[PDB]
Amino acid sequence: AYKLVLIRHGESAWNLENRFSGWYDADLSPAGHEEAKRGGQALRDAGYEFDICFTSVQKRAIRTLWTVLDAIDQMWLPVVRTWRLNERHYGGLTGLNKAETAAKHGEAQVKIWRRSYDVPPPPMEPDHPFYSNISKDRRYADLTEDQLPSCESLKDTIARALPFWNEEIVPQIKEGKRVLIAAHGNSLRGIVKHLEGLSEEAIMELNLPTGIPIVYELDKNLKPIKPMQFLGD
Amino acid sequence: AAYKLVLIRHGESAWNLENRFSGWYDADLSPAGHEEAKRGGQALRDAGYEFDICFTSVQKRAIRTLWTVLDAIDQMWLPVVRTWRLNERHYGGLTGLNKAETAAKHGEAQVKIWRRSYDVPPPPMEPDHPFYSNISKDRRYADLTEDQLPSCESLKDTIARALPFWNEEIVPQIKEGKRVLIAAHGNSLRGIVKHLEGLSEEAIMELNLPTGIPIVYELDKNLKPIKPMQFLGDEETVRKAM
Ligand SMILES: O=C(O)c1ccc(-c2ccc(Cl)cc2O)cc1NS(=O)(=O)c1ccc(-c2ccccc2)cc1
Ligand SMILES: [Cl-]
Repeated sequence: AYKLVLIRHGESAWNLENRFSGWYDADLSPAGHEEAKRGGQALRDAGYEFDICFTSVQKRAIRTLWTVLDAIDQMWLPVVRTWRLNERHYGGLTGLNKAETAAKHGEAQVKIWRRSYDVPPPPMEPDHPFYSNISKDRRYADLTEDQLPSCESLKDTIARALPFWNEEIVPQIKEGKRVLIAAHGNSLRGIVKHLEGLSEEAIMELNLPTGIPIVYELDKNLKPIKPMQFLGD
Repeated sequence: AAYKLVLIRHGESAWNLENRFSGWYDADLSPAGHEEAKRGGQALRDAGYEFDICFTSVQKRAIRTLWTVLDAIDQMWLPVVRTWRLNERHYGGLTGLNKAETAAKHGEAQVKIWRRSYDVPPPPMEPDHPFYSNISKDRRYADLTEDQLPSCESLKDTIARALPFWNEEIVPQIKEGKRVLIAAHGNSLRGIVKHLEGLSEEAIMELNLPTGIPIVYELDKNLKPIKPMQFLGDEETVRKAM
């Protein structure tokens, strides 16, 4: 009866979670920090122990993990970071609020992007103010040309998260290590879709809560034995 | 030089405020020790330092110092490796005692022996010690062999178990070109410095690394220092550390 815990980070600075924060390395707001604090509170109240932690290379998820480890007195745990758990790359939309997105591209196209599993936003181009900030960031210097996205469909995001799940996380779960994953809405979507065998439409309707420990109980073949559970009140 | 290595010793802990022996007890930083780490991280940020991998102990006063530095230099994304081999010296039965309790129980002559000696350990931490289960039964040491888990350590013991991690895990990374940052403790960092500089027992026992201060080594391809250690900081802070 393996136990797996996911946590999605909370609010980022400057309202960037409502501005397609994407691969821009926005920090948590103080409220998002408090969210992570309460999630860690909940994990420690329930007496949870972990053996290894996985997170992205984005500081809002890393800081969520740090806050949780602090609260549960497990800062000594091994931590593994990977770009494959990063948030979806929103291309040229990154940093724009909803009104600006609709102004620039029109409501028809925005609705198409919102409802599509496999259509990416426009690429982030050199005139985008985040272009060099993300694409030339040292943390991605080992990625090959086709690994570093200029934009991602949801299909793309899940396609680059799942090799990490299969290759690095699954072997740990199968050895009995109690895994904690602190990551982002869409990378965690990829994991949940793989675990529950959800359809494209279903995963696109799934909106995981933030700051809340999400608990899975898996059988020998890593199939959930019951619906995902939340920790708290 | 071919390579650059940076060390940082954590600052004041909650038990330092109580003048208690921590050793392997997992005391957190005091607010002032946290502020020390922030200033060291700021010094690394001002100097434009970049790292590729970080090593630390399994003790939160060192881990939190690393976290604080990584935050300051905006390199929170770096790989981090934790190891018990970088832990503070294990003070055995003295763990949890303060200065007065130690002097009262053991006397001046014995305490001077322990202070001055390279290879005489303090008394062992026995099963009835108040922190025995808290430390020796902590699941973070579950994979240590029976001989690896200390009941007490002389400085020679501490250095003897830190240096295998240096040789087997850190040296290969440096020679692979990785820019290493080590955030650890006075006595485990003493082990590294003694090896790097070929210092005597006498010399390493007289070395007190400053806390919260980035310590910079410029190393040739054989990991031999090309010059004495450098301290990073403003004129004032670097002068206090001489
Ligand atoms: O100064 C400290 O309190 C001290 C505290 C801890 C240690 C110490 C202990 C164990 C280890 Cl493994 C490492 C250490 O560094 C050394 C100290 N300094 S001392 O020069 O040796 C000294 C120790 C006792 C006394 C004394 C005793 C009884 C009645 C009156 C006076 C006077 C001087
Ligand atoms: Cl970490």
